[PDB]
Amino acid sequence: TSLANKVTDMEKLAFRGEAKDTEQKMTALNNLLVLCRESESGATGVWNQGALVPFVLNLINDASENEEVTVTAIRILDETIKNSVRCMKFLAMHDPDGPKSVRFVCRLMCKKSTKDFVDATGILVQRVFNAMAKMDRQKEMKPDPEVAEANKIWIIRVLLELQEMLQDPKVGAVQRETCIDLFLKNLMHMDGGIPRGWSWKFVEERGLLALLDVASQIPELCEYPVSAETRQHVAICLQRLEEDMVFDTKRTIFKEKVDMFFNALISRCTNDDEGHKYRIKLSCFLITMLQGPVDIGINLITNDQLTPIMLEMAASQDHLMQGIAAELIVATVSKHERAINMLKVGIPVLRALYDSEDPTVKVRALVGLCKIGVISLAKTCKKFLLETEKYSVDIRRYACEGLSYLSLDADVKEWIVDDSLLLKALVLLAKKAGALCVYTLATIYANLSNAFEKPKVDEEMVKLAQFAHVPETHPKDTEEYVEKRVRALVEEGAVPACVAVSKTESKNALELIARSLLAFAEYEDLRGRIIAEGGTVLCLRLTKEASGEGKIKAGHAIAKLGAKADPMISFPGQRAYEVVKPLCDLLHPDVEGKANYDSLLTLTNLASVSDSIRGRILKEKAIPKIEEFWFMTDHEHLRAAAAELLLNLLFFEKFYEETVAPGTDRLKLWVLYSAEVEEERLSRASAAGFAILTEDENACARIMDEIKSWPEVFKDIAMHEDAETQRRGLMGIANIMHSSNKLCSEIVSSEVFRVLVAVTKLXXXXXXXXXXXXXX
Repeated sequence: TSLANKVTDMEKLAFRGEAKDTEQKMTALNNLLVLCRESESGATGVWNQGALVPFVLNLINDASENEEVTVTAIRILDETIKNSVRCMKFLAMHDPDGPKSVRFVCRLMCKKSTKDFVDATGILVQRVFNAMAKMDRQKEMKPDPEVAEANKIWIIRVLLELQEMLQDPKVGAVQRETCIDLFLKNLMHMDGGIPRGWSWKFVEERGLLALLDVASQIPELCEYPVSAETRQHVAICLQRLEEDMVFDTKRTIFKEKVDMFFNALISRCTNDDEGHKYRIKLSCFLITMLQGPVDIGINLITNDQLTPIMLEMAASQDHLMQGIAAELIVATVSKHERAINMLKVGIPVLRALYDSEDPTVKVRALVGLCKIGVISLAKTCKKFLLETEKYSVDIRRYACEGLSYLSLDADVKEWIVDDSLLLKALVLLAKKAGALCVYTLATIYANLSNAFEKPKVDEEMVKLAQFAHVPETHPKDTEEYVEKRVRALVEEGAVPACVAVSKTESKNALELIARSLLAFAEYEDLRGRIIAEGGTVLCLRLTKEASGEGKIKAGHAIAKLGAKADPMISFPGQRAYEVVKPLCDLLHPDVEGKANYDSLLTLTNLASVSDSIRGRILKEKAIPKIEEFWFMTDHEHLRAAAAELLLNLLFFEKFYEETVAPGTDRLKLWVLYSAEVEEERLSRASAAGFAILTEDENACARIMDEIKSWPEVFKDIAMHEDAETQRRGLMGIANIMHSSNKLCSEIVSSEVFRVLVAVTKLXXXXXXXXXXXXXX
């Protein structure tokens, strides 16, 4: 009950009214947040047989309450409901009836409208999917199809609630975006979500049609709160659904639903004033197509009825319809040349739309010209981006899109870096617009470190063509120029712009960020600074929630950050514990990036702090991964780092005894690696670990009987070239004869006895041998 008394103290100071100051209540909250996050017993005591949730719910219903206080209560509650027992008890505890308690939890995001509150409520619904299917996107934990169908009736209640909230006009835009992010993360089994057939039921049901209505929206024309940030949340989850319809029976069915939606819209494309807005919703739809499931929409681009309606709304006198046509046709330009089958005619059209002076039309007319790139267009975007107070963030998003399309040229990149106040504009963009511009800003960082071509898989064949005068390499992609670009970007703060746009799910763009971060951590002087701005929080979240292709680079960037770092400053606690899972999955010897040595140096720094660090590594089946690098003969950086890792990992009690255990043949290599003693890197480890292993008597007996031809090894480490390897080894031999006298009896009768007595007459092993002599 000392637990039960220490939750009573923090209980009165949070809920039962013991506070004459806000920050001391914040102190009790931050104490409980640490307290529940440290043990499961914290989540037991704070639960208090369910006494927690009503205190919190009467806290949320304050209009006078600070933001960070309430969000702190949620940061406790979602940690509380990580138990599957407690969360399922929580789910229906808000109504004797089932589905109204379901809707009461789903409408918890509509209490307030700050971005932080809505992102933490989406963590609350996330932990529910983690309670039902027993799945985890954070720990790559697959669901159990046993327990999914065991409580299917709860799930259908939830899906109805969500597809109710998607067309519920009483719900604001930032919350509706967060619902869509829950469909992206937790639904798809291709993304490790709800299993097969579930998404087939959703398509067979009317929820897909709700999403198609949502893609046909804008903040300017809506029936319900939509922001411009919403569409990029829609288009990804639509492409992820296309990634989840694995059978061509179902892709047949998917094309069959969406054509009914489309042809109903074109049945409603009339010239009437009612009929204009269906043309505008078609324009909002097709751009949402091209941003995501590019594949289906081009099959609808070949429909030839489209482009005269594009001309009608361009000749219309409403400027909203013309600005939306500009951003339509600029999304039409693809990497498929049959888009030009529609696009070959509209080339001068936007060339005319720049001539109009409406700026909302103008910046959308500026992009695309940026796509087909000529340095004067960069001079023009220069004009829009530097103007901050006058222009809105909705306009200044499009200039970033135009400049990312301009950043394909190598020579314009240098003109970009020569500006500093541009970057001042970039940080004041990302920290004011938040996560609004992620595809494009990451597209720029990829172009700056040349991270698109960072898959240099084709350069191996290009130099095979050079094995046979004609081509043109370009000098602005030389390693020194990129070192200039990158040191300029780190000097003017790319990292806080990265974490402010990190609140999305865009694996296209989150790939582009990981690729840029990997080139950023190439140099050691700035990576401590990158860590100083929270880059570790960023990279770990990246390797948890990016594209699977980007996770290799994400963990590799994590590996470069912590190579020779002090891990206590660079990784506090919970941040350190989750480090093990990503990089142990990167150790594939058949891959062999220059990541493996970075991996092992990181882990060896990690293994020196605490037992909970090094214990969680063995659970990850790291040991068979480390042994194969430790079996290698050719490499030098790898095997000694695996040895120094395995040097530090013998502090763990159980691993110390797994090596002494009779099933393994590892103690052979701990001494034979002191014998092939051409180098000092591996010999120093295999003699220090030997000095640790031989303090145990049963470990000494397994040396002699299990090693044929052993005194040859000991005479080699006695008549020894290096001095440090030899002196560590001799104390690990000194404790042998201290242990058992029958083994020491097999030492005087052996060959090595004469060189042992030879060395004592010359440093530290001298009195070790003298101690050995006392046995007789």
